[PDB]
Amino acid sequence: KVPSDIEIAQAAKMKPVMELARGLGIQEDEVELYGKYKAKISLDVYRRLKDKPDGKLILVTAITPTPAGEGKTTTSVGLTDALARLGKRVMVCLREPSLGPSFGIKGGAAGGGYAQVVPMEDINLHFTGDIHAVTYAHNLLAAMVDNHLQQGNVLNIDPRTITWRRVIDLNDRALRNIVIGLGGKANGVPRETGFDISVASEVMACLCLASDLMDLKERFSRIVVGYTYDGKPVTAGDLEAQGSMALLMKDAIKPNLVQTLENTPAFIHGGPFANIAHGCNSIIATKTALKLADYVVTEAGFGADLGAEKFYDVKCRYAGFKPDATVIVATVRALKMHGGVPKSDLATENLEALREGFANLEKHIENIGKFGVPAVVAINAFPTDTEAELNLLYELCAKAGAEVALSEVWAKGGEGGLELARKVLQTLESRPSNFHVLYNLDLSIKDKIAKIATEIYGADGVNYTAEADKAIQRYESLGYGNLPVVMAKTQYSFSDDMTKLGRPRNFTITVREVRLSAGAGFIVPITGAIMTMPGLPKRPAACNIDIDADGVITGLF
Amino acid sequence: PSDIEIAQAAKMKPVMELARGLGIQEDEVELYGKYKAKISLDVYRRLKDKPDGKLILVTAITPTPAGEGKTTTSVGLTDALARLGKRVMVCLREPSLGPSFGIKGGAAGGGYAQVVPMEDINLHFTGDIHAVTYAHNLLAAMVDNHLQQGNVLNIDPRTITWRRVIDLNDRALRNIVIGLGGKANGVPRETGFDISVASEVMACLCLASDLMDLKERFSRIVVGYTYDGKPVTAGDLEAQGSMALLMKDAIKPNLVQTLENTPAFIHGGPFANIAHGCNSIIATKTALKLADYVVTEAGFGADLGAEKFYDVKCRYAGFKPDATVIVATVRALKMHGGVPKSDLATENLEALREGFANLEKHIENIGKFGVPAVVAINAFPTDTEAELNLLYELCAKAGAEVALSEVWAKGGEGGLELARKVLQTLESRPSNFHVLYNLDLSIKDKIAKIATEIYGADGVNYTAEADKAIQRYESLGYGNLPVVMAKTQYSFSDDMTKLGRPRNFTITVREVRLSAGAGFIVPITGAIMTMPGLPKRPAACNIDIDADGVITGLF
Repeated sequence: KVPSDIEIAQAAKMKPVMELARGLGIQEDEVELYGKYKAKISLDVYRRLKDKPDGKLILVTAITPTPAGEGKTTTSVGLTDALARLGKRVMVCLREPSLGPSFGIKGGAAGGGYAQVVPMEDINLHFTGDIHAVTYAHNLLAAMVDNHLQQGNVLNIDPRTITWRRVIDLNDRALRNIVIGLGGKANGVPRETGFDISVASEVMACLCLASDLMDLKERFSRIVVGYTYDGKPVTAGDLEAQGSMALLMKDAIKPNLVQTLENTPAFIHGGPFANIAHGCNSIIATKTALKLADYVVTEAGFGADLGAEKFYDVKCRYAGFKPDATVIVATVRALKMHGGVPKSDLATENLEALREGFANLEKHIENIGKFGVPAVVAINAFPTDTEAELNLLYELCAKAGAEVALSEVWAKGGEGGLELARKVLQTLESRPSNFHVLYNLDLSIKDKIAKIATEIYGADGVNYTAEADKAIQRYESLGYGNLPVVMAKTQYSFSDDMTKLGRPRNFTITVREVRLSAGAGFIVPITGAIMTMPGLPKRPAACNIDIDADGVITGLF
Repeated sequence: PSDIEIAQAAKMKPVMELARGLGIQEDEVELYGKYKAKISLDVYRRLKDKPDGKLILVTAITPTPAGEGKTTTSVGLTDALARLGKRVMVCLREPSLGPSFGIKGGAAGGGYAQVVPMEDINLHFTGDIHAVTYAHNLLAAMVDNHLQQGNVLNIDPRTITWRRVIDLNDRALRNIVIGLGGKANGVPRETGFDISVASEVMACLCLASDLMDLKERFSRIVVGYTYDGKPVTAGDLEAQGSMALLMKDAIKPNLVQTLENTPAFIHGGPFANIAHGCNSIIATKTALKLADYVVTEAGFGADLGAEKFYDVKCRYAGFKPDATVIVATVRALKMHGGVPKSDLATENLEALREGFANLEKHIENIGKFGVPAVVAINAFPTDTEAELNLLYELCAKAGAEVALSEVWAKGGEGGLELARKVLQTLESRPSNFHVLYNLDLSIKDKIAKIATEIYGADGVNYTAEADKAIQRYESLGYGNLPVVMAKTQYSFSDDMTKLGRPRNFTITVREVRLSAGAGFIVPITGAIMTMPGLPKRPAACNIDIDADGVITGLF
């Protein structure tokens, strides 16, 4: 039956977004069209609706990711569509993908099968230009740092201490480690630096956490770019770059209105990393959506150990949100992997490995409970699952105190989400959340790291390299010790060992390096090497991509 | 009032209205807000055989520190023709984002002769330069990946000519070493960045007839050589499909308007030394179907811009220009006379007489292409009636039509006199347009012929490396292409100190490069700056935007 994803998206019948906007009560003068199927919405909408009550907030997350796949964004869109079919006034908020993966391995739908947000091609490529804005704001700041050095280095920056790198939204490993400023005294100051992928930009994290354009500007001014020869921090504010950065971002600060295949309205805005940042879409989008709709579905990157924790402990903390429910997406195949089944043997029924791997899901369920939010499990249907596997999984979920629903939104769209949506609505009606963040900001950096590691990951404790120790001590000294902590860890395990699937016990986390994102406003302890600039593969999708005289595009998906 | 203030007070029409009034259908228009739109290439496809309207090129005398107000005149001439009831469009280039944060940030034109919205034009506009940046940098990333993945094509990394780009003025990126850190992180090599508007991809955009032609052009880009000296192309790396996809939208021209609501296209914006300096063929050829009269321009003085416009752009498109306006000021011709910038407030008839020899050569030059010239003296409230008159006369004695243009001060009415000579020149002076040279000449013959016929040089000299470079390009089958001289713009000669109409001199070619995708050879007479730097006190430092959205420091 089910066609390909880009085939689905082509056949979609989209409504002009201006109709969707007026439907939400957005005014014609608050809408800036980019063609008829995308628009940017003014932050005036939030402002004039500021005192209206917020709708219900539903976070979508998942179990620990595996080679088998779990179907998270599909579930988000699918849930949204199901709620809409049930007559609810609902929006979904999602992240904008990086352009780079399209030319490497991907791209793919924002969702999958009959649960997508569209127009798909635009979303994956330039979209409404937000990532270009991020790239240029970021690179303007770098240009200004370098120029400052060139013009006599009045601030007395030690160039060898500059932490502000450059960015580009392509997978280019050759830009990871470079030396710039060569050619003699007319051409700058020789120095060691490199590029990260644009979506890894602190500027991106800033956008996603800012309340408005003036807040974004303030955050920009606090960005630490390096140190003086005496060891004092130097900021973007010190270089007077924040006004120009803000200006470059004056349209990017607006969320982008688009829609599902079933024409349910959707915002796509921002898209940070989920290891060195918090892996959520913008506060601006979510807060606007909550005034416009009675129900808002959003998601966070990686498993619930990373994305959900940071959704709660960073985004919600800054925004004042109080999530009402949380859906945890899981699959039979993924859980079997967590119970030791290799990828090649996942179709074979194995109730014992499913029982064992469920320990992964159980721990995520427990963890969501620690923030005082009620949890509902969404089981992404797959053709090879047996009834016996599914029934065991349902019984294990009920034993764990969680509602569970089979989701077939991939194949059946919103119709496939009705059971999940109803379980969510029953949860919202009978188990009000009692949301609270996991940790108080006035704890020490180590105390905060240990709360997260021991309570969420199940680690025994946390070890530190000498370099991590010195970094922590300096940041505490410079006055950055009361910030949130953003753990950069493998997503593939509760531990910092990617080979420890399931629910590992008797392990310790090792923090090797600690970095500062002073603009986004958090500390970033790092457990293993983090790939801030992925590379292209032997055979990049770019080689197979074409477009013909009729504008038909092959090789993209 | 300031240019931005004028710009703020413009009563802009919704661009859709302008589009339907041009006979563009709704489904052929892609809005970016109310006041910008992209126009589909199906407007040209379906009007393929509707007749072309008249083509007017606006060029200028040799640039100087005095400024000559070429764009201002192009826009003003367009508003004039609109006032005289004609169906007219102006086509212009898109400016780089970089200058906004360095020195500049200017109007598209000046005073009461602008295209708007000025602010969006100067920044991200409709994103075409980001598409350029990414198409270019993808190819580079693909080159580098190819090396890392076993170097199947056997590229010598040290010969790679394909640099990267970014649209900011950043001198620290001119010369860099990439690919550091080990086995896992690429292959160490020397390279650098250029400003995005300098990219060959930008030159390709502006010379492509349609997206499939743009693709084919991409495939022919030369990115480096094998260890055996064999050229390696973007076609060899299977990049052209991805590059074309990235440019899917940027291939469409952008409909905006003048202050008086005359329709304008802005599309493309290449360099005028290492490239031809015109807006896209796509915009001009579309406008030509939508309007009876199309006004457009080319970068730098008539010796670079106009020549390249005739010998590159019209050649590839098969346009036959009907008239060319040479813009000139009194302040400028004075400097060609020898008057230092500081004394231009004085009158000086003898120096304006001596400086005229610049304008006189340009006029002669236009006539070698079979195009009827028309002079516009751009009127500056410093100019004395005796000065203007001396100029009026001199044009008339040199044999050319000329008008005074007060479009900066008065808008479209400022340009009615000019626009009457233009129309009078079109009604009753039919051009006999022809390119300056045949593509079948050697490379040296074609350069010689530009150098002697257009710059008035005694001849041309070559360095050994330029000789070597030429011999090889000819050996590799590239000797039948148009030449695009990369030279200083501030003299017909290659020495920038020589203003006026210098005699008894030679052009030295120091280096020669290749743009196989854009379709041309680029002889170079001295260092060309392809990545400008920020100044001691950048505009960025004083730019700000407040809670109400009011922007300061930008213009």
